[PDB]
Amino acid sequence: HTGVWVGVSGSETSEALSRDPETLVGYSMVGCQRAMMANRLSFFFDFRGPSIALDTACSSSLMALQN
Amino acid sequence: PEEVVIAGMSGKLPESENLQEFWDNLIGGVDMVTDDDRRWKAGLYGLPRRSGKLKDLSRFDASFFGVHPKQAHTMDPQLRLLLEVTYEAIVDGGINPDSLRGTHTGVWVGVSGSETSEALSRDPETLVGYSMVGCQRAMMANRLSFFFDFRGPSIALDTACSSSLMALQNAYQAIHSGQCPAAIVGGINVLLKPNTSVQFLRLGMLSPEGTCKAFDTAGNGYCRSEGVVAVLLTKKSLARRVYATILNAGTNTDGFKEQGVTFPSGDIQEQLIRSLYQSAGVAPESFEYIEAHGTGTKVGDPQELNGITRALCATRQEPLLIGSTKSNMGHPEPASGLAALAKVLLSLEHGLWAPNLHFHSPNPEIPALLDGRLQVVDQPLPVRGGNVGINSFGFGGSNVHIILRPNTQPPPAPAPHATLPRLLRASGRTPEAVQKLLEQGLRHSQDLAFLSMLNDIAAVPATAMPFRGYAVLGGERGGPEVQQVPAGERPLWFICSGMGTQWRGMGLSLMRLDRFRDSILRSDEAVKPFGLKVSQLLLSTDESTFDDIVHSFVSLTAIQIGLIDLLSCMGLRPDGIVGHSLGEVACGYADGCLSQEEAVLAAYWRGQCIKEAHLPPGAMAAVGLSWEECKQRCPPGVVPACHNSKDTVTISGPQAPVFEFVEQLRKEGVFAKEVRTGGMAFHSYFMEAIAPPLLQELKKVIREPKPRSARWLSTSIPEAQWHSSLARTSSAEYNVNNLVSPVLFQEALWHVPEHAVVLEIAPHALLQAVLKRGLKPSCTIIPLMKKDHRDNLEFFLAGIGRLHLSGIDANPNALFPPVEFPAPRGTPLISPLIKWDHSLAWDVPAAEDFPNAAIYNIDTSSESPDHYLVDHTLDGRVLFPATGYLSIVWKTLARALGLGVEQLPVVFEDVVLHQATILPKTGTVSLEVRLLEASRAFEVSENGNLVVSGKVYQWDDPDPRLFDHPESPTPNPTEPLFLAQAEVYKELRLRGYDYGPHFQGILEASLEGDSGRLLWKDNWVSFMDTMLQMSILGSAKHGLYLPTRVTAIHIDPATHRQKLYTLQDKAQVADVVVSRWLRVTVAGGVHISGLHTESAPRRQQEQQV
Repeated sequence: HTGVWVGVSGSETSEALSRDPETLVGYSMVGCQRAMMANRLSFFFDFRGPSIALDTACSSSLMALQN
Repeated sequence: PEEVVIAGMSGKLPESENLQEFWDNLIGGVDMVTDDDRRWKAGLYGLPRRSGKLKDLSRFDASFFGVHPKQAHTMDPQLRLLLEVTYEAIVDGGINPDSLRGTHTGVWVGVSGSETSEALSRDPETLVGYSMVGCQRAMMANRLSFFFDFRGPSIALDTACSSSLMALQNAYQAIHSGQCPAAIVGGINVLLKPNTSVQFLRLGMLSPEGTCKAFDTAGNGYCRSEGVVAVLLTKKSLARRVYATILNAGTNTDGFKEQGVTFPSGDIQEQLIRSLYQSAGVAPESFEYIEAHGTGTKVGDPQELNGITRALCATRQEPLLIGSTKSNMGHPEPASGLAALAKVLLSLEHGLWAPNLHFHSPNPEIPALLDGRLQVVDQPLPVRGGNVGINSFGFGGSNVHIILRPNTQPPPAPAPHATLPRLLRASGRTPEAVQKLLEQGLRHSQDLAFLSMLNDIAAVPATAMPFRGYAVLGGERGGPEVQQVPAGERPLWFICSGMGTQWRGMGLSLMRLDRFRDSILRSDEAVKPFGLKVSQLLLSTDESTFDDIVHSFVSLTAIQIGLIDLLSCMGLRPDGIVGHSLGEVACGYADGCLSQEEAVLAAYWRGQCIKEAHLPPGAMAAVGLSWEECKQRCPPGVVPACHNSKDTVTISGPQAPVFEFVEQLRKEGVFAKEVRTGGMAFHSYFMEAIAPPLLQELKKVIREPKPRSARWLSTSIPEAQWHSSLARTSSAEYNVNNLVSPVLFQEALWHVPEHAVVLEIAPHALLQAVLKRGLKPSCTIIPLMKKDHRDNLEFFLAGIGRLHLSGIDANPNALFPPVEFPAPRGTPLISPLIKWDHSLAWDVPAAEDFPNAAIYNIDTSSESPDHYLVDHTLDGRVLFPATGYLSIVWKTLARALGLGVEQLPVVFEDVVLHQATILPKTGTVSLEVRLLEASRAFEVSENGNLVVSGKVYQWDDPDPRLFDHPESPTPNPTEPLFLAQAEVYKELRLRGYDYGPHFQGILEASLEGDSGRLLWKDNWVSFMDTMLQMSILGSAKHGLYLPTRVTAIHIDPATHRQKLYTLQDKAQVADVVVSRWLRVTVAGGVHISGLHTESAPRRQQEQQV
C-alpha cells in the first residue's frame, strides 16, 4: 500500500507536444499530464497507495513530504 | 475523532447557473450537453460536436474580492468563478464567512488544467507578472486561502478524473484527525484549448456522438464538459445544515496493469470498496444507491460494474440502484466527483433520484444488470433510505470512494413561538440580491430554521455589501424594505422618555416573547413585597390601573427595563444614554450603575412618596413659547419645568396661575397644551417637601451607590456641575435631586454626534417629534413601540429592521427561542439566492490564442499616441491617411529586418489604395500587415478586406542625388507675394479638406504652388501628408481628390536629417518642391513620384439646412 506524492509545478512539455493539433499524438498526454507524474511511478513500481501530484506554490516537495 | 459533515454546497455546471437550475435540468430530463459554438467552432479538427459548457465565463464581482481591474482580466476564469462559488458554498451552510476567518480551515482544490496560463504567457514582449499570480495552478487554492483568511493547508491536487474527490478525501482525513475544524473542497474544469480535446480524441477516450451513454451497449467513450463546484466540510459541531455525513472515504491506486496505464482494473476498485465499507462498520445490505463512474467506456463500465457486483451485491436481497450523472451533463475530468456529490445531495434533499439519460439496453458483459441485481435509475425513483456510495476513478489509475449517510432530520413539531411574527434581515451587493433574499425568505416564512440561517449570514459590513433590507414575516402586514446603507460607523443612543407615555394594556403584545416576560417577572419579584404585580397591572383591563401614579411609575420602569433587556440580548451596546424626567433610573439600568431590583424599587418608592404628601394640585402644560421668554414670563409660583426643546417648554405649578398663563398664551397664539400631570406638580417647588422622605427611602433601597458612566449624559445636573459629587455617583441623592431639579433635556441633545442613531426606549415614542426638531438632521429616530397599535411586537420588529438598515448590527434571532440544529431535511438551498454585481465583462482566452501578421490598433482617444489622426478630417469625416498605411508598413519592414525605423531607408512601389478606412469616434480599428520577403510585396487588411497593397523593400544604396530639388516648372515666378499657412488652408477648406493643427504643416507655398516650405514635427505621417497637400494645392481642378496610386516613394532618414534647417524660431522646416512636368514631389528626405488622385464623391450627409 505504498503511496507516491510528487510535487510538480511545471507542465511545459505537454504544452510543447500538443501545440499542433494536426500532428500531435494521443499517448503524449499519458506521458506528460501532471497527474501521470505520480501515476506512472505507481504503475511501474506497482504501489497500491495514494498517487498524488501537488503544486502548492513553490513548497510542493516539502508539502508532499509532509503528506 | 469528530464526525465530518457536508455543511454547504454550490457550483456552476453545464447549462446550469447554480444548483437549483442544475436540479431543474436533472429531474426535468433536459440534456445539458449542447451543440453550440461558444468555445470553438463545432467539428474543429474532427472533434465531437457536443460537450457540456457553462453558460458564461466572463463574469466576476471583482470589487467584492479586492481585485484591481487589471488583474481581473489576467485572472484564470476557473479562479474567478471559484471565488464566487466558494463564497456561495460557505453561506449555503448558514455560516457567515467571518466566523471562519483566522481559523485553520483547509482548502483542497482538484484542478487538472492550466489552459488560461498558456494563453497569457505566449508573448514575452507584453506578458505581465499578474498572469503568474492569477493563472498559476498553485494559486487556485492560495487565492481562496488569502481572501477568506484561512490558516490551514492550501493544496491543489492534479490527479486526473479524481482530483476533486481526492481533495474531498484529503479534507475528510484532515478534519477527522482534528487537524482542521472545517475544509473547502473544490473541483474546476473549463474547456478552452481544442488541442487537449484532440489529444483525448486521439487516445480514443472521446465519443464520436459526443454522448456519454453510461451502462448502455453503445458506449463509444465520454464527452468532455466543464463545471465548478465547491463543498464546505465541517465537524459535527460547526454544521448548521447537514446534507449528509461522511462515514468513510478512502483511495488506492490500481498499480501495475498488464493491459496498460489507461486500462481500468475492477479488482482494485472492489478491494477499495470492500475495505472502506468494512472499516466504516457499514454492512453491504445498508446501501441503496451507488454513484458509479459511468463514463460509458466499452471497457471501464463492465470492469467497474462487475467490481461493484462482487463487492456490494454479493449478499443483499433488494436490488442495488446504480446511477451516473455523466449521462446528464457529461464528464468534467477533475470536477467529476463533486458533480456526482452535488447530484446525490440534491436527490437526497428533494427525495427523488434523478434518472440516467441515454440508457436503453444493458451492456451484455455486465451480468448484474441482466439478472436484476443492479437496477439503473431509468425514472425518478423516490428515496427509500440507506447509505450512498460515490466513487470516481481517474484514467491514470487513482481510485477514490466515499460512503455517505443521508441526513434524515424530521420537521420539528409545532410550537407556540412559531405563531408570532419573525424578522428577516437581508444584505446584498445590489438591490436585486436583497429583494431575492427577502422574497425567498417570505415564500418560506413558516420555516424557522431557514429564516434563522438567513439571519445568521445577513451580518456583513456595509462596505462589502452596500444594500441592506428587512421584511417582517407573518405579521398583520409589511412589505420588504430595501435601501442603501451609508458608509461609516454610526453611534447608537438610548433615549428613555418620562411620564405621560403609559396607556391601558401596554406591553401585553411584547410579553409573548420570552425575554420580555422574564424581565417583567423579575421586576414583579423585585417589587412583590408591596403587593404590586406588574403582570397584573399590564394585564388589568381597568383604565384606572395606569391612572394611579404608583402603578404608572412601576409599569413604565418595568417596560423600559424589559425593552433594554431585549435590546441588550441582541448584543446592542449604547454609546450615549439620555433620560427625560423619569426614566433616569431606567437610563441608569441601561448604563449599569443601577440593578434591576434597585431601579424598580427606586421608582416605586419615588411614586409612593409622591402620594403620601397629598400636596395641593399642580398642573403642568407645555408652552409654545421658548425657554428664555417663558421663564421670565412665568407668573409667581410657576417656573419652567422641562426644557424639552427651544420651540416648546413645559411648566408646572399651581393650577390657577398656570391655567391663567395658559389662557393668556393662547391669547397671544403661542402653542399651548396641558399635558397629563395627574393632579400633582412635577419638577417644581412642590416636590421640595417630598425630598426628605424620598431620599431616606432610596437610601433604604440603595445602599451601594456606584459611579456614573461617561456615556450617560445627566439631564438633571447642569453641565457646569458634571464634575460635582451628585453627578459622580448615581446614589439616592442624585435621584432625589433629579426629581426636583428642572429637566434640561434640550441642553444635552447638542452633544449627540452627527449621524447618530437614536432609539427611544419607552412604552410610547412620545418624544419623537421633540427628537426630530431638537436633534441634528443626520440623526435617526426609531420608536420601538406605539400607543394602541394592533400588535406592538410587529412595531418592535420593524424598529429592529430599521436599525439594521441604518448600518447597525442587530440579530433578531436572539429574541426568539434557539432553533434546533442541524436543520431538517428539505430546508431550501441558500446558494442559489446569492446575487452578485456582474455589470462588467472580463477578458477570456479564445481558441485563436492557442497555437495550431503584425496588428496595429488605431486609437484616436486623447491619451492614445495616435490622437493626432483626429486632425485629418476629409469631407467632414475622419479618414486614416495613406501615409499612415505607408508608415505602418515601414515600421513592419523595419521590425522584420530588426533595424529601427530611422535606420531603414525604404522604397515603396506600385502602392494601391483599394478602399478608405474610416476611424470611428469611439473604439478602435485593427489594421494587419503581412509581408512577403521573397516577393518584396506587402498587404494591409481590415476585417479581412484588402485596403492597401504594393511593394516595399529596403533601399540598398541610397543616392543623395535623388533628393536634389528638381528644375522648377517656372524658372522666375518673380512674385514677392506668397501664400501663408492660413491662406493655404483657407483654400484647402474651400476645396473640401478640413485639416486640424497637427496636419497644418505648410508654413508657406508659392502662388503657383510648385515650391514651398514644410514643418517637421518629428512625425513622418504628417510630413508625407503635407507633401501630398502641397501636390494637391496646385491642381486647377475643383473638388475633393484623394490618393489612389503612387508609382514609387523613396525615403532616406539620413538625408532628411541633413536637409532640415531651423528658422528664427526653434521650429524645424524642410523645403519642398513640386514638379508637375516630371510628376515628382521632393521634400527633405522624401521623394514621391507618379502620385495619382481620383475624384472622391465629396458628398456629405446631414448637410447644413
